[PDB]
Amino acid sequence: MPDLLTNVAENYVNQDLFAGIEWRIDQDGKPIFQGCAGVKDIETRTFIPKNAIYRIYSMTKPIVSFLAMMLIERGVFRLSSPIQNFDPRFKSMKVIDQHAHIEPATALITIEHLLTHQAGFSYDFSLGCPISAHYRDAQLIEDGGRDLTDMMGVLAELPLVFHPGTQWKYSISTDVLAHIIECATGERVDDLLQRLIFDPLDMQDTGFSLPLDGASRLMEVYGMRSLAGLPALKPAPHVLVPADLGSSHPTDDPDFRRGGHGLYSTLDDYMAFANMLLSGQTPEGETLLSPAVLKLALAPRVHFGARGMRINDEPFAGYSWNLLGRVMTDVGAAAYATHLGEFGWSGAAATYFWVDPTKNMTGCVMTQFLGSQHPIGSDMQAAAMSMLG
Amino acid sequence: PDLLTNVAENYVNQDLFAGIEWRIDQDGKPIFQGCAGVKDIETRTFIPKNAIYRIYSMTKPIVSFLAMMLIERGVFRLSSPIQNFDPRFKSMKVIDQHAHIEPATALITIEHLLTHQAGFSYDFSLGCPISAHYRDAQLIEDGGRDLTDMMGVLAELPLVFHPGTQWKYSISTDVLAHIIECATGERVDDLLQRLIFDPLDMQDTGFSLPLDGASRLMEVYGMRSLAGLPALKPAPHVLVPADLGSSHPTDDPDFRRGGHGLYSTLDDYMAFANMLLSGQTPEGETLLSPAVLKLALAPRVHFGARGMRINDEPFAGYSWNLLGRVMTDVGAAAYATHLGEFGWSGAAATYFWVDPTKNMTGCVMTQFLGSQHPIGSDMQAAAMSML
Ligand SMILES: C[C@H](C(=O)O)c1cccc(C(=O)c2ccccc2)c1
Ligand SMILES: C[C@H](C(=O)O)c1cccc(C(=O)c2ccccc2)c1
Repeated sequence: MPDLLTNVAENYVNQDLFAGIEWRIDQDGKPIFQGCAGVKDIETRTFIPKNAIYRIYSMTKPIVSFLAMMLIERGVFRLSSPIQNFDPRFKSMKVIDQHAHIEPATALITIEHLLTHQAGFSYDFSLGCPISAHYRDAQLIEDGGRDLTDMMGVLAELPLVFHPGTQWKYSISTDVLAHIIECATGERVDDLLQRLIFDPLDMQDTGFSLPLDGASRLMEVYGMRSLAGLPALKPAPHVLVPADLGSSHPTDDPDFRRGGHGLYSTLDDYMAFANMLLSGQTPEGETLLSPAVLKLALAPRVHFGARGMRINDEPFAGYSWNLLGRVMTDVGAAAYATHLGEFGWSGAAATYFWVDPTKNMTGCVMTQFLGSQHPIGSDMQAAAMSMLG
Repeated sequence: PDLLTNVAENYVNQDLFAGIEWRIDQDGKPIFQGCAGVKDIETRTFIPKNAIYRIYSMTKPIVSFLAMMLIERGVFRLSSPIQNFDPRFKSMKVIDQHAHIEPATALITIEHLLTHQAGFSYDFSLGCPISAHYRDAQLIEDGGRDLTDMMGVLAELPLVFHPGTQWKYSISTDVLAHIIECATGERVDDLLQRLIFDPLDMQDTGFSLPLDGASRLMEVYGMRSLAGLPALKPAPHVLVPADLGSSHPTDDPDFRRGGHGLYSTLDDYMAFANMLLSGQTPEGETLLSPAVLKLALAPRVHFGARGMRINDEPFAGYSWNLLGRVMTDVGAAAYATHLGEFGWSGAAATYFWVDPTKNMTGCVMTQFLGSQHPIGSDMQAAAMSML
């Protein structure tokens, strides 16, 4: 019953493992626990500003996935839609394996494959993956200044690493999804996110560029995990040194937009999104997604074998995959406190959130550390679970 | 006793075959030979001198041998993708018995064609997922269509498995004949004439009848029909003349195929069979080197418990080499043979064998489509027993 959340965060700051941390836990749509620890940057020790801004990386994916579900509801496409219907550059895909064998794909990539990371795409930083070296040579993630549409043209020429539908591998497929959304609608994904999600939820600080007053609110990002170079064979030491993002994550590029990363947000903005996922509605009662399609989106859809869900061989114990991210399907296999049906996702800079329908609960932890050797997100979830009976 | 004569005469006396010729050679010279019956039961004309037979799939070892000669001469190789010579065979699809279609994951090669592992089917393959589409396209029925044009129609149809992954007796020897034409810029009938028939003095073998051939052509009997669907049970074995429609013209100067269509004689086919003991003409001219003949005869496709089957009929103890069947287990065989015996047969019940352990060749010529009696194997067994 003590405040384990503050204890976790203060200990991380006091041990020089994270510069600054913010968190909020809501229940029934209202804050029940919240706090902050540390500073905006350790170089000057400026205090965490009001409505501090974070690079949320793959916490972009549940947002872009939710947009796709809205467009499915509105009839733009369906889960079974072949993506080549919208961009013929994804016609005639090939599949490569670890033995240098290449053959034509025997199934078409669908919207559902993109949402479930079963399309056969890879990721630039996937260690040991048969094709990731070719992704890195193409600078798919590193070259943030390249237009989404043009990056997709380069990706489309590369082989998949399995036949669509047959395996699971966490991937660039959410970026493909953002692009296919643009093809299917004739609109830009950032404009669609603004009009259909951010504005109805009053997420005024969320987007692919900083707000006008955003520079002074941007949290510094730390860590040794590097985008420029080969995936490491052992984790870099966990040290608070400012991270060099190269040109991968611009702050003021009006055309920068992605599906798998790239949003800036705030704790308050992301909690508005997370709370919405408990119902599909805005706080006033506008429906962003009907209950039936929200249930379709949250139902466990990819189930895993004995070794479970893994990303670069890191486990997500007891989790299955739904159309928006992870979902807890076996508390008896879980590695940290949770409840059946808890869902959410996380980002490369150690941001983390969850939604727990059994407790009408949402939680989010914001920090900026790339390559963390400490699972701060899960530690904060566990603390909150222990505090909510 | 003359077991060969007893088998043949019994077949004639029981009204099962109209006329039968046979010859067995050892060391290039006849040791057994005979005939029984007539050219046609309607007029009871005797089997003529140098009687002519439609040899159907005994065309395949000849066209396969030609392909081996062209391999030896560097025209192509076993691993050559056929799409290099005819791009209509680029981007093949594969269909299955559950209506699923997907792109082929391997290219069809020359070796696939020679081994019936390319994924092609045959018009009369009962139960085969794609054979209905072959029949709708009249691939075998339409004998007047030029080989090149028939191949264009075939190339648009899906395979029934991915190239290299299974065995199914098929139209692939016709594809091989066509790819030979593409690779050489010559016609397959002209190549066969120059490279095989003329050196072996096979003056009566070809895709059309000789000028004096009409009176020598044996009548063909049987109820197995090319027209309709493959039958669910065999038609009665009765001596009624067969209607070939337009599938097997006698005087079309452009008719040529890889899997069927040759006319030949007993003497001509024995010249070919005897050559396969050495790769040489009787005079000693080399048609195929010993090394490539060995490559062609070595067992290349091995079969599971069900063994080699064509429309579910077994070839017990046989494996497949680049020219046809080859005996690989005498203890599995269903009739007398020796290890390494090889050869093939045709739809009108013609049959031949080469037995290297005995320096022996044999051929039985008759004309019956849809036979319910294995006359070829009965005659091989009789000949083996007379040694
Ligand atoms: C999967 C990972 C995440 O969001 O978890 C992700 C997605 C997209 C981009 C990036 C990066 O920019 C990056 C930065 C430093 C090192 C490696 C990658 C990381
Ligand atoms: C497979 C079979 C054979 O040579 O064994 C074959 C190959 C080619 C053509 C034909 C036919 O014309 C035919 C004639 C009557 C009935 C069915 C097919 C038969």
